Amino acid sequence: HMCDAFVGTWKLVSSENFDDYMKEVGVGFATRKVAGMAKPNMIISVNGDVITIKSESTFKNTEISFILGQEFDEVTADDRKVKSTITLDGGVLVHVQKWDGKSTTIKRKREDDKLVVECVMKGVTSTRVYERA
Ligand SMILES: O=C(O)Cc1ccc2c(c1)CCCCCC2
Repeated sequence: HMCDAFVGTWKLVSSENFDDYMKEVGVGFATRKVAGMAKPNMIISVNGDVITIKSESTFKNTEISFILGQEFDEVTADDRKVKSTITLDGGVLVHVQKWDGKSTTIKRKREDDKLVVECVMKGVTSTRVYERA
């Protein structure tokens, strides 16, 4: 009953500061423009200890499956090859990506009827709000 309140299909409804987050990560101009337009669906499911998070997008589709606390390889939608670890911290899913000596953290939390996604790179934060689809 790990992650029950996250499971489902979610649609992006608002975004703030995402272009600046992407810049800070190192995403190039054209990818930022096309990625920033997308209104993805995020599909979260659990089977035993394995959590799957899919992003269904007009930009890129992505899918990751993982066990909490257990590092995995991820190719991000902007084509970074990263080493990722996702944990639960006080009911928040904390996703850390490491690559080329850099690190970024994406937090997913349930707040009211929303799934709030906070993306942090150094001093830059972006907040993205998803609603049930
Ligand atoms: O899933 C989200 O809403 C947030 C989120 C965080 C990071 C990234 C994406 C999306 C995909 C687009 C490319 C930018 C870098 C990777």
